Amino acid sequence: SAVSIPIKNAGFEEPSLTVEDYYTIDTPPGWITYDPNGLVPAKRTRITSNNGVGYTGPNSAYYNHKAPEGRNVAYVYLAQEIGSGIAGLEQTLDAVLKPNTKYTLTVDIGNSGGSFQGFPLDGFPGYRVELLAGDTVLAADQNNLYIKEKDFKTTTVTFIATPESPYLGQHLGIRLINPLQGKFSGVDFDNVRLTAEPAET
Amino acid sequence: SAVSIPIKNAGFEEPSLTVEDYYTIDTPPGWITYDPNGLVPAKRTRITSNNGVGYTGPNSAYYNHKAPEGRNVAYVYLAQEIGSGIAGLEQTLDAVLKPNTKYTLTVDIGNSGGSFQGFPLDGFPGYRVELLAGDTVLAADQNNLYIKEKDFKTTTVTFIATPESPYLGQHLGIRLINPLQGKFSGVDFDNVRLTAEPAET
Ligand SMILES: CCCCCCCCO[C@@H]1O[C@H](CO)[C@@H](O)[C@H](O)[C@H]1O
Ligand SMILES: [Ca+2]
Ligand SMILES: [Ca+2]
Ligand SMILES: [Ca+2]
Ligand SMILES: [Ca+2]
Repeated sequence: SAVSIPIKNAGFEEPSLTVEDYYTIDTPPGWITYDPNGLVPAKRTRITSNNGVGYTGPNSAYYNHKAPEGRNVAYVYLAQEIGSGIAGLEQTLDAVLKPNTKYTLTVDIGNSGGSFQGFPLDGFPGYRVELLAGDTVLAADQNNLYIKEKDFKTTTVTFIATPESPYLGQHLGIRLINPLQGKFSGVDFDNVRLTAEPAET
Repeated sequence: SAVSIPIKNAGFEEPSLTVEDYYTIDTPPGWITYDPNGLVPAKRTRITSNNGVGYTGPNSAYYNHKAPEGRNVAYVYLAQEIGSGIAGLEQTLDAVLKPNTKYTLTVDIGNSGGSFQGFPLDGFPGYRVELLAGDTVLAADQNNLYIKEKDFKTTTVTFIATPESPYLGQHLGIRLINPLQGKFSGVDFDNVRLTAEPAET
């Protein structure tokens, strides 16, 4: 039986937002900004490279339906040209890597779309989801899922750790990445879940 | 209406090998060595990092069954310590990325087991399969599949190119990668397949 591994602010429901105050431009609570190529400036604005939380309700400009989970989704927007680097959000968990364990990391990916006040969100930068142990990427999915404009779709990253793994006992981690492989170059995430179950191995 | 895209030496059937002349330490013909971190030496021996083709019959030392396809499989072996880098095999194809098209890249990943003169092949470095256009990785799977010792399993990488794609007209490519995340640090590949079919959106 698959056991849920606790994640901080896993559905980006913090902070609480309203139809009136419907976004932040700050790293979601419980998450760290991942910016290996320095695309996110020290001084952010809503038009600079940024990440944050967006109230995604039933009358969202950007989606046909409300948030897959709760009220809010996370977003990662990059202003730089295609191919300039990758950036996103990451979180180190308290849980550690166990042998003969199958890990299932599920995340909803959002392709924000439509036109709002005459501006198009048509196009998509792609996505990458990574499961880590320590600072090793154990498993990853980059763009295997196609997401239509104004839709959210669920991707799944799986990994089995064997008794011979070099990473046993190292802290699990998660990264949610915008790889900047298209414009418009915003991608959203919601409802991060991670389970562990016994595996034959 | 799924169209097969030609790949050179896609099953690593070249060169032809015999029971007694059963491996190479040279790059499989039609493929190129992918060595971004310089792990493969200019002059290779059996104990250096290397790659090549191996005959894999129905009574192999390393596998429960014969090669997934034909007589041969490719291998990528890295001698350096876990975490030193990645290497493998890559091929640029004649075909180019086209819009409104779903690409499906299928390849068999092998976890060689058994032993070589009391050198156990127990353990596995992981794998990563990448679909490219030009120099960009469009889509990738790293370690989503678990492969038991002495088995092969099929993985797939899927990508849809939209009309907004920045990579249309660029040549497709394939990379089969040993990410050196474990020892024994050899991983095998066979039966590389790429199809293209109309997609909506
Ligand atoms: C003129 C272009 C400036 C950048 C556009 C606004 C960037 C804000 O970011 C957008 O916000 C939404 C949540 O608020 C998310 O759903 C979108 O994916 C995200 O990219
Ligand atoms: Ca949510
Ligand atoms: Ca979009
Ligand atoms: Ca073969
Ligand atoms: Ca092995």
